[PDB]
Amino acid sequence: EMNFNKIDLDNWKRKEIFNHYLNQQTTFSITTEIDISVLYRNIKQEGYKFYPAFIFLVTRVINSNTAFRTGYNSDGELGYWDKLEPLYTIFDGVSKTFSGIWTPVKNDFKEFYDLYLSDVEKYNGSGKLFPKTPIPENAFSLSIIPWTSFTGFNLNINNNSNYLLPIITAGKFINKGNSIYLPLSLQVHHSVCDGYHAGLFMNSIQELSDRPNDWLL
Amino acid sequence: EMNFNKIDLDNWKRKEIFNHYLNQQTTFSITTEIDISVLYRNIKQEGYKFYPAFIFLVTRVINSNTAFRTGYNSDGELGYWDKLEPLYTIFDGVSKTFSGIWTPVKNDFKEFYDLYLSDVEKYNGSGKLFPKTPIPENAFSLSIIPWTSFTGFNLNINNNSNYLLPIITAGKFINKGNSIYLPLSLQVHHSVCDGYHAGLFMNSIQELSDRPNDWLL
Amino acid sequence: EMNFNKIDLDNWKRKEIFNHYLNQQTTFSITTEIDISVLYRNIKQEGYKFYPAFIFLVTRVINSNTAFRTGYNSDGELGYWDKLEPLYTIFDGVSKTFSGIWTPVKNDFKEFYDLYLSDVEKYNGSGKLFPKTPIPENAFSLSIIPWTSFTGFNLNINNNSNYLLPIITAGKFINKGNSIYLPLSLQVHHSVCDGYHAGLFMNSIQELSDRPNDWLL
Ligand SMILES: [Co+2]
Repeated sequence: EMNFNKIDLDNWKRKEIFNHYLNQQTTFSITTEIDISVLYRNIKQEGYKFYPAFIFLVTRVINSNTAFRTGYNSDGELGYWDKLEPLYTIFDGVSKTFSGIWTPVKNDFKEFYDLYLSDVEKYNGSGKLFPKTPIPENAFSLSIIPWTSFTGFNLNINNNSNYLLPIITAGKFINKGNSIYLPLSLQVHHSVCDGYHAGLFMNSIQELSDRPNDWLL
Repeated sequence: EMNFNKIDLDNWKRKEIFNHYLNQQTTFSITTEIDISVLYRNIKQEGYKFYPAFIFLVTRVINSNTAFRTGYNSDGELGYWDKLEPLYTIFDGVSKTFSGIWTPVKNDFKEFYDLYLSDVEKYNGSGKLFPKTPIPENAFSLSIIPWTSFTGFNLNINNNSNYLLPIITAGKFINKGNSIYLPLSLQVHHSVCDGYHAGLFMNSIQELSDRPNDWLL
Repeated sequence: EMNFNKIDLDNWKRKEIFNHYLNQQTTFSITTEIDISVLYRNIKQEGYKFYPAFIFLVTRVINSNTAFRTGYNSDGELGYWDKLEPLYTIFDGVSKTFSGIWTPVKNDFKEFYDLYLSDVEKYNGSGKLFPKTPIPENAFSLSIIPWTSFTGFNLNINNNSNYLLPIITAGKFINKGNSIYLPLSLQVHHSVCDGYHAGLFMNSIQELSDRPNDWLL
């Protein structure tokens, strides 16, 4: 069970802004395009499938800043987890449905990649939305829409809750000559993520994509 | 009165996902740009006005998959209609206001075009938001914003309801040399439309735009 | 205290549409890219900082149409103010936090610029979200996200209120050769702003950006 660090709200420099946007129930989506040219050429050179490389990359960025890992646990306690695991989309080409499964990211990419591969074989095609349960509490949602690109994406979730963890959505590649771009939307809760943290997320994605030798190979 | 096919929720493969996103009240907007170069050149060659051609095109895509036609009727019953009619924007240049009217799409484009033309003459300039009533229940909203282009568009409708039908918004053309692009935002309810269906919508719009000889002429 | 013009709802041509979207609680965000090449070259030639020039520009557009200045005052009365003041983001590079402060725009740019400069010196680095209080009621929010560009941005504010004033968010410049583009998202309430008014806003921003000699110099 992942370590959960309970937050002392009265002794948090964010107390005012946290409570402000909690009462306003304020999240924002920010959509851009990541240049994945270097990343894609490297995964192709290695014969790695792109999706798990991208899942691993996103998870690394999530685990680089506690603002991306702050939420309420199942007992309603505010805190942040040491690391999150990705809850990511998989597709059943037959039944024409998708599922969400999770795979731990403990260390290096190859270790994750092998577990991703076996998890997809085990849990795809089940007819269940969540065939791999229980889902760990320290999880973030990573969705992909491989059938169309986009320049804007927003989720309207009017569910009476203040869910504080980041929500990530990626789209179909856009090719411009020798460049390959990945539509990417980040949706975060302003109680824990400011514009600054959104910029940190996208810039970190881009910087890691351009340095695959540092974490992939 | 359009035929409404009542859905047997207990015998629907989507039951789990439908109820999941109904409870979460989850919709999403996805914005992209359609290449309308071929479509526009063809409507210009024929001397057809672009807007009704586009209304007809969108309606054809809506009527190509039941996931785009699923909702609650006025008695609160879940089902899907055999076909939807467009409820589309018209503008009064004088009073500087807009209205929403609907025109049935029964068969071929020319038949629709003539009814569109007479409906616009009859119902524009009324000072009423909805001058043509009653509006049929089997209708979807198609809005246009011809004064500015956009790369993202989202409606925040916090209205206590689970409205399940697609919502479409188009923007001002973007010219890039010999290419013409149409900003297009699709906003759908995840209980009935997944990322897959959103991709199906945008790819169908693009494919039909590039083959106007197949449905327009 | 800014003059507030109370609206006679029963004698407003917008009564129907206003009440319609108030009950639906409908706002929309529309994101585009402004070509700021001319504006940026001019502020650079003068040695003016870009941000206050942009704040002044946005405020001029806000103060050009009453649809951008309509809201409820603190006594719950519907009306529109003669002018709004910007409530804009400032950043503390140390503590790594932001604040919102407001500076009146009474006349010419230089007058505003000098007050902006002194307000930033006085009120930055305070540790308070709103260090300059009371905030005037005739204020609109202008946020900047200078760390990343974007092509879509939406705020999901599920706060039980019908806040009717415009919300503006700008992103990091995008350079394309000799052109400089500014990501810009406008989020408005459909009770008081239609697609038309959104187009008026973006087109006015663009037109003023391209004619800085008219308001800046
Ligand atoms: Co929303």
